[PDB]
Amino acid sequence: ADLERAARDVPGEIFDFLAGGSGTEASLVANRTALERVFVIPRMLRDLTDVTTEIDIFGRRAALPMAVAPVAYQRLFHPEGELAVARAARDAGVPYTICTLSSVSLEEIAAVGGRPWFQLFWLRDEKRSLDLVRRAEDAGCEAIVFTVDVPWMGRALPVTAANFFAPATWESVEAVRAHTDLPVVLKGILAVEDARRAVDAGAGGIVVSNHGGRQLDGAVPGIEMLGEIVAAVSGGCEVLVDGGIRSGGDVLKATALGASAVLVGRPVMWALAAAGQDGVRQLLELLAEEVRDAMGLAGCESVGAARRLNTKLG
Amino acid sequence: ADLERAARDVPGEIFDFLAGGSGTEASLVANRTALERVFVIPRMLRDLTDVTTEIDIFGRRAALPMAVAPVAYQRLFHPEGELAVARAARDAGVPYTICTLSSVSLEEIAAVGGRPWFQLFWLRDEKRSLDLVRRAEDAGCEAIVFTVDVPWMGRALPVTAANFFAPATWESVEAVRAHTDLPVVLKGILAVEDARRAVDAGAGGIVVSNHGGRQLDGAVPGIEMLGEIVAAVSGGCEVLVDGGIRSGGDVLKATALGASAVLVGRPVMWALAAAGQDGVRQLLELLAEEVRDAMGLAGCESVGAARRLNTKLG
Amino acid sequence: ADLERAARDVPGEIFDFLAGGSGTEASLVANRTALERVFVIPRMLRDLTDVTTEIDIFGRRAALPMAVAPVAYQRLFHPEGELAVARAARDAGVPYTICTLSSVSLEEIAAVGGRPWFQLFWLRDEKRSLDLVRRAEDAGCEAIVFTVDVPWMGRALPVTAANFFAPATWESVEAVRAHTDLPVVLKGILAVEDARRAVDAGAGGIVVSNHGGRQLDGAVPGIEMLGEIVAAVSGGCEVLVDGGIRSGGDVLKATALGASAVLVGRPVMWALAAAGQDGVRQLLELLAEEVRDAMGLAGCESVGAARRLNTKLG
Amino acid sequence: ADLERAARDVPGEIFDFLAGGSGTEASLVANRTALERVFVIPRMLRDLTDVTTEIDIFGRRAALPMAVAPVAYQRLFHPEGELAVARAARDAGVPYTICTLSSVSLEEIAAVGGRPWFQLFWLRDEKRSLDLVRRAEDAGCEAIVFTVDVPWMGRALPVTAANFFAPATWESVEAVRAHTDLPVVLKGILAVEDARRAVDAGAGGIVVSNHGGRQLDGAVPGIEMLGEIVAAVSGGCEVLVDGGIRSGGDVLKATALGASAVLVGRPVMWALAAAGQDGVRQLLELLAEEVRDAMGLAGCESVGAARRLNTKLG
Ligand SMILES: Cc1cc2c(cc1C)N(C[C@H](O)[C@H](O)[C@H](O)COP(=O)(O)O)C1=NC(=O)NC(=O)[C@]1(O)N2
Ligand SMILES: Cc1cc2c(cc1C)N(C[C@H](O)[C@H](O)[C@H](O)COP(=O)(O)O)C1=NC(=O)NC(=O)[C@]1(O)N2
Ligand SMILES: Cc1cc2c(cc1C)N(C[C@H](O)[C@H](O)[C@H](O)COP(=O)(O)O)C1=NC(=O)NC(=O)[C@]1(O)N2
Ligand SMILES: Cc1cc2c(cc1C)N(C[C@H](O)[C@H](O)[C@H](O)COP(=O)(O)O)C1=NC(=O)NC(=O)[C@]1(O)N2
Repeated sequence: ADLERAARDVPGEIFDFLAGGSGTEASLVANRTALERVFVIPRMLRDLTDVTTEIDIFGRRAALPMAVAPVAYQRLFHPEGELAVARAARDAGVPYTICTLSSVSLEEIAAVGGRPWFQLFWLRDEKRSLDLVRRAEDAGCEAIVFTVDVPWMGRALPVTAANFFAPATWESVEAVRAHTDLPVVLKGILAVEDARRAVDAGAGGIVVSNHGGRQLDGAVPGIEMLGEIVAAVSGGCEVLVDGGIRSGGDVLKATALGASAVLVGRPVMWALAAAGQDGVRQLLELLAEEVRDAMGLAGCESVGAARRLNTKLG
Repeated sequence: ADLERAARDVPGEIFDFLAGGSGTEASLVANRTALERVFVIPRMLRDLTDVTTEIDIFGRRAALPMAVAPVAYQRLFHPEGELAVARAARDAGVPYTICTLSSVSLEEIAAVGGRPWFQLFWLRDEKRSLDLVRRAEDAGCEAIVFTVDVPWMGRALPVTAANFFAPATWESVEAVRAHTDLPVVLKGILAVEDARRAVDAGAGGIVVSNHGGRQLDGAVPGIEMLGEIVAAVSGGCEVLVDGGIRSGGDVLKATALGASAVLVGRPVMWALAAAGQDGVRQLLELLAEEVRDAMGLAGCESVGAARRLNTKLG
Repeated sequence: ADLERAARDVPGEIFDFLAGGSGTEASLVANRTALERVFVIPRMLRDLTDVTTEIDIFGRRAALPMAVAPVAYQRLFHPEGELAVARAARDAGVPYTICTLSSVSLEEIAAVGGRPWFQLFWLRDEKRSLDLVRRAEDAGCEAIVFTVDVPWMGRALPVTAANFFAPATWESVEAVRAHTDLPVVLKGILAVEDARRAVDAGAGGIVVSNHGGRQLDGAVPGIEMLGEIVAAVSGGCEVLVDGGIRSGGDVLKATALGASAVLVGRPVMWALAAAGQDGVRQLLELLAEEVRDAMGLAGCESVGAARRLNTKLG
Repeated sequence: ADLERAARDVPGEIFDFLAGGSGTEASLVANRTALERVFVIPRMLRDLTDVTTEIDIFGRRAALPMAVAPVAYQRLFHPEGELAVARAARDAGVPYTICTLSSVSLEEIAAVGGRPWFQLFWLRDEKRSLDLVRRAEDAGCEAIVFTVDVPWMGRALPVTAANFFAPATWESVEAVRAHTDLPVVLKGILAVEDARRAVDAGAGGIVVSNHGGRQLDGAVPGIEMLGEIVAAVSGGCEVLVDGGIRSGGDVLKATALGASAVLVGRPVMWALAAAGQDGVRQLLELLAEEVRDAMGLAGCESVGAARRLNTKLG
């Protein structure tokens, strides 16, 4: 919140790179308006002796129903870059998604420890992409976050792409899935039948996402498709969502709509630009407290109870 | 209306304590927007020889379908504090809810006479809470208003808590109910099944309320849940509502949606900060006239007829 | 449109008397917002050899699906007062509603000729009211417009009430109906069952109206209830509507929703305050042209065809 | 976008002639608001080896699902006028609609080559209108775009009407259809049954259009009727739409709602006023790129796939 004010002050067009959406930015604003019209129906008088925000996802415990979204070139925002964010994420018990275009090599990020995920962009040489998957799995990464909604970038630098493009198809997905034992997570699913097909294709999860409004301008917000997608998947895979998550109440709204967890992107970068690793740990601490507070006020002792909350659209 | 202008002038951060909501204050604004989109379908040409705003509630007559909402530390707004409000409420024939955190002891408020209700916050020692219930019942209070939507405060001083916390559960509710012959009223019910369970638990009433938008930010407004809750309860208990009631037309809207009565909080404090007891009696007089006018223009000779009015959402 | 700018310039609080609504004026604004969200589905390629805006209503032809709404004390706006408006209305072929509180006697207005209607306010002496009905019928008035939505005025002067109050009930309606052979028209009907009962009570018409937002604040706009009321009445009586009619497209919208005709109030007064009788005739000429244009663009050769147009809400 | 800024700078009331709508311009704004509330549900992971924006329409290939809308007197915006626009349209592979009120004769426009369509206004002498149809067909025009929504203009100059009015009926449509072998396209269809009748009358296409909000003020936007009309026609004719198409995402939205193609009017004139033929070719190049980008991000290799995209209203 006030964090973005600090990120704006400290350069200036790097900000617009971080904050911007594609085209008219109609999908960027719509992510927020979609969240703002969701209302939670809280439950009262339930035992809260042991409110816990922990979830199990991909066989591993997380402190919050949240992971750091893949954002490229994190040294654009702070000299420590991805190493700072990955350290704070590890300390907070939340997974950190290593970006294919990270300004620090993925093996260095994975060495920080914690719960590193690796976001894969499909390269036009198939075996370069599959090599990236092997490096991630060798480095102890716990999941392959296959970004599918970027056949090309939706309509500067510096400093480096320390890990070193084509449209990804369902064949690319099967190639990754055959090449790894890690859960494959498809990021950028918006159509209900794409979610069903993702389960059929063997994905361990999907991220319901319009890329923070950065790919197709006019794409439906992920939060607007979340409940339909959760019903269609019927527990067949983890369903994450991102786009405009700015508070613990937003996390609660997402989980009440059925999400397993959320990704948080831009705010984590604001906390990185302002106060580096300590600033990220600060944001994660604030988010952890807000999630815990929102869940208790809503009568939910666990994230699973929060998923059973009803909502109303306003 | 103009009263809040007088309350703002007379200190300054005490105002923000009285007016504010939690988080983004989305539920605070939504209480008002929910009321503003309700439209009443008035009835014409009915006999109005004896329009009466009186209701029976908890075996006792009230002059209006309204009671003063529990607001803590009323000496923050005027030296007479709760004694002034309780006196004006008594003179107006409307019940007054004594707050657990009242800046004047509950026995003194009850001595003013009238129709005192007592709002209970659950204390972590059960028998301290049950003692508070006994003191209220011994003091002639007519109802226990069990505030349920505060397991803890949703995200200064002075002057005193003259009557001297843990999450309240359904077990706490049964303990109160077993300890008193007074009707137990659960304040902060928003879920339809919580309303049904409240009747099953033996409550004499519920207040459909998101705490004036002060607990869970993003909680659905009570007025948005009122009609569903009234149908589900099917006369099993009294159903009150609060949040943003600012006029007699708002009272009419609430009763047309099925409420037995409304609570009024912040406006009564504005009338207390500006002109003390006389100012509260002024507000209650104005509200009484507006309710009577709204009911007549709507073709309702009684509050019960007003409950049978249809509405349309705009 | 620009006419109201001229009315504002020429005194000043008389303006607010003419333009204002009751309470928060939520029903005044809602009359306009309701009209603005109605969209007409025009028909194409129909023969328009003889587009006519004429209707038959109460056995008499009118040049437009429109009559001048009853507005009291028309000398507040111009020295000629009601005589000016009645003359222009006569020349335009539209009925003129004589108000019970007219600043010129009803017999003088009726002498102007044309199609005078008489709006009745119920007086607390029944036989005074029935005398007013007899005077109107003796004076050649063609309809009794019984204003029902004023049991009392919803929450100055000079100059006179040249024709010289209690709540009107269904008994008052039957007394009028038994006392006259003129069609009785109930003005201020908003509830579907009040419309049905109006037909059962022998009314020749109803005006679906929230009194221009001047009676119950928060009353549903008449245009929002019009289509439901038209279906329920099933041709049993004429169904008029008023409130916010500001153009020929608005007249078309009203007729497409099923109205037999509209009443126009405030704009006719603006035309009276600015340029007197010639100004009213100007407004009626402009409205007549806009209605004719709107009907042709919508593919309607007659008002009856316009009533069969479909609409969509936006 | 920025093009309109250049068109505004370069005279001034000619701008208002180009940009304006009829009446309150409620239908002009509604064309845009209707498009802005449509959201596309993109598909992921489909093969995009050969994304093509080409369509077949009236037996001829077009480079884009788009044609230049008929706009009169194009020398009002640039000395080259229609010849400039027709040349750029030809070079871009998009059809160009010759206007009946063109400031350059239709035979000269058709000589530019490409895919000229001819927009017919019905003249009150039938055989003058049918002569215009014969001239267009003799000149190599590929379709008669019969403008039906102008029985008269909905509520200056210079320079000329180089080709040299009555309401057009279904009889006029049959006269044209009997007089030409070219496909007849009815422009200005908004009612579902008018679309069905258009197919029954032998039309080869319709343009779902409220004339850019320039005819009936308060007419429903064409985009709001598009999906219903497409279902009712059931492939019986081509269904085009116009009004507020300002980007490739808008083209995608229109095709996802079922349109065969869009017409683009005002933006093409802005590109003509600013930089003449080169400016139009620039706009068509930008639109071609945006359409291609939007289609790929939406997972559509062809316009036909784009027509099978689902949408959600926001
Ligand atoms: C600057 C930047 C860079 C990237 C992304 C977003 C921003 C703002 N994103 C989107 C991010 O992963 C979340 O989807 C979004 O930030 C959630 O919305 P939020 O910021 O409101 O919390 C990326 N996603 C990928 O998959 N791959 C990438 O390279 C990536 O393009 N780089
Ligand atoms: C300053 C203050 C203090 C309290 C409350 C509200 C305000 C503004 N409230 C909410 C109040 O009871 C109504 O729910 C609300 O005011 C209706 O909305 P309104 O102000 O638009 O009429 C309380 N409720 C409890 O149960 N216990 C309390 O200690 C209490 O927290 N103190
Ligand atoms: C100043 C004034 C006076 C009256 C009314 C309205 C205004 C503004 N009206 C309302 C009017 O008849 C139309 O219902 C309304 O003007 C339509 O809305 P509009 O102005 O947007 O066209 C009356 N109605 C009655 O029945 N008896 C009356 O004495 C009356 O109170 N005097
Ligand atoms: C200045 C002008 C002139 C015409 C039209 C529109 C404008 C703005 N139009 C409307 C145009 O064909 C599209 O329907 C509209 O421009 C789409 O909306 P858009 O501008 O947002 O893309 C015409 N249509 C006809 O059929 N015959 C004509 O003589 C025509 O009246 N001349």
